[PDB]
Amino acid sequence: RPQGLPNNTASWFTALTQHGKEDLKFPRGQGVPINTNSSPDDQIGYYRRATRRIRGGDGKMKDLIPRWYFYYLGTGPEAGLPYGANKDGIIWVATEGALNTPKDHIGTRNPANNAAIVLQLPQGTTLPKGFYAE
Ligand SMILES: [Zn+2]
Ligand SMILES: [Zn+2]
Repeated sequence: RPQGLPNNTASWFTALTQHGKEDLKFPRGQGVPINTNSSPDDQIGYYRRATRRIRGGDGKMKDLIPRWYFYYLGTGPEAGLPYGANKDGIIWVATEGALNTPKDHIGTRNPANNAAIVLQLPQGTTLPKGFYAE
C-alpha cells in the first residue's frame, strides 16, 4: 500500500510562547494573526500547544516551555475539529465576519519551501501577560 509524504504540519506563523504562568486566552473577536493576503471570511482558527514526539537523545525533554501555533479552521493537526470543540491544548479564535468553513485554500506551511511569518496581532489586542510571539 504505497504512501506519499505526510501533509505539511507547520503553522504559517511563528510561535506564541508562554514565558509566564498565565493560561492562554483571548476576548471574543481577538486572537487571529495578521495575514494581509487573506479575506475577512478567512479570519478564524485555533492555537494549538506544540506536542512532543521524538526530539530527545540526552534530554528526553525538549523545551519544557509551552509554545502555541495558529492554524486556520479546517487545517493543521486538528483539521477535523469543528469550531469550538473542547480539547486540552486547543484555543479557538475568530474575527468578526469570519466564515465557518475549512480554509484548505490557505492550508499549512511546508518548512522546506517557506519560512514562517512573524505572528502579529492587531493594535490593542488583549494578550495575557507573559505571552510573546517568536
Ligand atoms: Zn521567547
Ligand atoms: Zn482566502
